[PDB]
Amino acid sequence: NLYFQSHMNVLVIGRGGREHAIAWKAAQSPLVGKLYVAPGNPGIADVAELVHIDELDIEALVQFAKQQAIDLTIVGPEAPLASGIVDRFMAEGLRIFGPSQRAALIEGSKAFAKELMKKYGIPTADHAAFTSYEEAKAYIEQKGAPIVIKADGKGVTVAQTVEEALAAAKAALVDGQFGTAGSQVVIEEYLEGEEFSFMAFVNGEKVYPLAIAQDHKRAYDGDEGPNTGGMGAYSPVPQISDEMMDAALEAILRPAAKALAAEGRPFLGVLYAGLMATANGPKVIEFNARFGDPEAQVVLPRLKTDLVEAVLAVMDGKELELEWTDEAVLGVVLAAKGYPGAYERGAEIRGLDRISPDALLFHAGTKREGGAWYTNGGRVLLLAAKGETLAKAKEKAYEQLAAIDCDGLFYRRDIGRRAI
Ligand SMILES: Nc1ncnc2c1ncn2[C@@H]1O[C@H](COP(=O)(O)O)[C@@H](O)[C@H]1O
Repeated sequence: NLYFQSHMNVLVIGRGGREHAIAWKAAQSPLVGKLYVAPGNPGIADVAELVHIDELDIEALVQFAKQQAIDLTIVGPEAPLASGIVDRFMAEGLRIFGPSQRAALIEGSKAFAKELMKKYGIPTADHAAFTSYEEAKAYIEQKGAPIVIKADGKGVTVAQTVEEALAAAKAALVDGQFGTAGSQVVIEEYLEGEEFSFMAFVNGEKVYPLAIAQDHKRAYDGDEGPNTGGMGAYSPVPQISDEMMDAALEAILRPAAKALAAEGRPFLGVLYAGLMATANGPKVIEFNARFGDPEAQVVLPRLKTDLVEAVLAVMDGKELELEWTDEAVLGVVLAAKGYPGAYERGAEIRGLDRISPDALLFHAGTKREGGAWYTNGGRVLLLAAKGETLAKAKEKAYEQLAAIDCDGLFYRRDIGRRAI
């Protein structure tokens, strides 16, 4: 219904699966003439031209963007946002979809986020930091247990009793790292319920919600092992009621966007809320200032609305209702053995040519050499599949995953298990 100039030159900043998903979606826009990804990866080269410039080499990206007359730049990773890529681009008159350094702090500093949510009455887990044991003790005795104790320098304890919490807190301050302000201990309210990711396009106070998704951050099946950037995800999320979703939109997302704007930090881009559906309603775990990975890989394929058109509409503050397919999407991450810890690179990946054309294969950390594929990163690939139902999406995804053979990769087999 909306009109925007065609034959656009578009630049996507990043190198992972999230960027491959963004590029893939952008390439299908009738408004795009030329698509570039910096620095991208071998898999992304199949849908866009790679630009050999680091995401943090801001001065070069600015020059490149002006040189190639880029009409729109989309930032994937948070690093360049935290570095002020948006600020520099805007000063050069370059259109870019992403938050300013000041607004991106919502993700950069968990303390800032907690500070903001407390001031504006946004539901979230209680949070407090201490350098004094006596002060930590008094606080712990007020909140009770179970409670979370976090030491700096492994260091996270979910204390089941107040006594254990005190022992852990004392240990954190005694054995924790000695910073320039001494040792410190972080205490947080332990929340229970179903976790879900709620992303939305934002521009000032205007919020445009995206479909919600559920990511499994634990490294191993049965949600065991250390936390990761995400080992799998799916959308929609049946177990999250529409009421929980709406409460999240009206009591969390809209208020956060208004809070940032009220604080002189208007946000533009994708505001990603990591939430917990508790019995008392939705509560924020953390905020991210851009597309989540692997959330983007399973949510963007469900978006029927043209992505580029949507982004431009948001940037112009125009009205827009996003449309989504009824079909579900589930994705599974293939990671290098050892990840999220130390992992090896260089294992050959066979079978990428055996996967169905309907399967969505997003490259993270792959490398092409001598006509073959090799692992080259923590998270290497993500394979997603569409399905009439979540169960169908899950079956198709895992069915296709078996076609891949690599002794240097592993992947959870329980993605979507509980949901179904
Ligand atoms: N206050 C909390 N209550 C329950 N779980 C939490 C809390 N904070 C963090 N987590 C878990 O830790 C994971 C990663 O958050 P983080 O360790 O801060 O990077 C989340 O996906 C949650 O499952």
